[PDB]
Amino acid sequence: GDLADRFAELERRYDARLGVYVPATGTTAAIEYRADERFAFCSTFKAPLVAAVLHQNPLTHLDKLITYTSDDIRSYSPVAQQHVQTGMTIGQLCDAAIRYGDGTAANLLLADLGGPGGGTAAFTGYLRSLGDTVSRLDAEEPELNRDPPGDERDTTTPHAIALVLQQLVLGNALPPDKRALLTDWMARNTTGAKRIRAGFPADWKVIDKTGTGDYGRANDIAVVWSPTGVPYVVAVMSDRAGGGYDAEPREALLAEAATCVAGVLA
Repeated sequence: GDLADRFAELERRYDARLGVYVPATGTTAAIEYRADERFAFCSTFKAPLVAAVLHQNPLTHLDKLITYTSDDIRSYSPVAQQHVQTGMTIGQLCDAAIRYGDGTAANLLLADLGGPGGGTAAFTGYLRSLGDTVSRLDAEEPELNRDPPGDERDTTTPHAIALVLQQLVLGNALPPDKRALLTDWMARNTTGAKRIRAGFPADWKVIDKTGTGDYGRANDIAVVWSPTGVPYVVAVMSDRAGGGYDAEPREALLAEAATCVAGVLA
């Protein structure tokens, strides 16, 4: 009752909708708040996207050169903008997608996974293969960040995306080598310093992938480890849709939600 009341007060104070999921462990109950409501992925999908591309190919595929054109840049792409003439390798694209949320990098990874027409379906199908039957990606960048409130397109749920990230980082969806690549890129992003990371004490390890979008959308998905190595998965999702498409996202809402979780888990 206490935690639900705390999350409700966060919603009132930030004029926001908040979703939280933390899976159960052997000694802890699941934490859930709007955990089965749909929220836009925004860039959070880039973490399982990189997993999908790692999964389907040998490590040498990281060195495959991808060519692309200025026409492919229709989203914030601070890395891919600099390399149009030369192309980028798959590994470089993964790094860019995770560490900067480069949009074009994600689009090219989608096309590596499923071809130019089939990538969003292929990505969704990777989630299906991990037993996520809820989430859906229907558009690529930048449109996936812009669907109207209430539209199911390009959404996941805190519950669904937490269980996916759990399998990728704590489970064996990936072999150890590939899993370590994903976790290393996530451990090296910092877009997420002011989100879940800011709610956990410094002696807890945190790896994360953020997402930000229209309608004040701000998300973060993370795996955390206690100072003695005990892991938890934390998905926090939010929007401020009442302010319209240009509503300001509130990173501090996510930090506060994470602080609430950390207090329960400590």
